[PDB]
Amino acid sequence: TNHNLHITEKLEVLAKAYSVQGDKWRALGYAKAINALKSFHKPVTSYQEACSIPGIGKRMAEKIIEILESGHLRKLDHISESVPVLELFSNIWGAGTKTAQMWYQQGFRSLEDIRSQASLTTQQAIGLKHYSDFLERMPREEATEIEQTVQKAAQAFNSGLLCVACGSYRRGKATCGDVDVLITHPDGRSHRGIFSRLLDSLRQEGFLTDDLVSQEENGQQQKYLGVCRLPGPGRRHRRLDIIVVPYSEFACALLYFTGSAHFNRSMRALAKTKGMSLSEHALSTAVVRNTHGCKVGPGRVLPTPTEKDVFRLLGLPYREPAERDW
DNA sequence: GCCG
DNA sequence: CAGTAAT
DNA sequence: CGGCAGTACTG
Ligand code: NA
Ligand code: NA
Repeated sequence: TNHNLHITEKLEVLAKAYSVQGDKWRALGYAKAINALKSFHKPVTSYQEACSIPGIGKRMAEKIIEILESGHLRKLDHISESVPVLELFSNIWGAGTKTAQMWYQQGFRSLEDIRSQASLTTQQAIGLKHYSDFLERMPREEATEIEQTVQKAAQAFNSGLLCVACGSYRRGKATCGDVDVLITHPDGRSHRGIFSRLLDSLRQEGFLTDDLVSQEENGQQQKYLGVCRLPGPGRRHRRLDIIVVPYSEFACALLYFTGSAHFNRSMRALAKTKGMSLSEHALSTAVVRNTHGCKVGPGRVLPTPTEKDVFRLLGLPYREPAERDW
């Protein structure tokens, strides 16, 4: 339970404003502080108490107190009038802050402006077509039906294929923004050439309705991001994201694709403090980095049969997927 | 924005 | 490459 | 000061 809703609600506004205007790192700082506040055991009632909490510094503390005393936040009143419009545009799949700001500068103010006048990438046109659907979450039960549709199609041409739904699904969420399907084969080799077979099968049953990201030219495709819809009435278009990985990469892929994103970043951050590196492919040791924290030497891949291995190798207690929201 |  | 995306 | 995660498409 959030014991500081009146605080975080207002900070969240300012946070999203920074995010759509492209101030990525300031927005990150806000997101951490906000999460810290959602998690504190009590109402925060003083400046000194606010500073005591990890993720909250003096600058955030001052804003917390201002809200606590005056019920308003001055910084809110002076947010650029463009921000609601920037948020509107940035919620088009395939458009980010740079495109949203360009569209705004060009005079566009509504999705109707975008449809009739804006230059749209192929992805952004699909995003616009499914604008509402892409902002909806589906019941986790529908995610199950989607995973089963992909699994049945995959296993139909290779029974050995393992398919698992990840992301918010695997973390136990009641609703899911998309379906993340990880596919591998416990024999190191068979997982090659399968995107082409899988996709053509899912198209032939009319399941896939649009492709957003799908490099099908050379058989080195690693991901599919697209759109599907189950049969029958009352069905919405749902985002479907599929990755196919070598078996030896299964645990790191499972871990990455399960998330959350913040959980991933925090775990990878920790790995870097230990001169290690964690990606969707592997956990590596003895990685060489320069003074800016940038990789200049590859390191060594560590064997990680299971998720518990990754945790173990990082000196971390295991955390079940449901406990990985942050 | 936070923090080492 | 810059932009956007995946978690 | 300056890092804030590590990856994969698009065009
Ligand atoms: Na977007
Ligand atoms: Na997801």
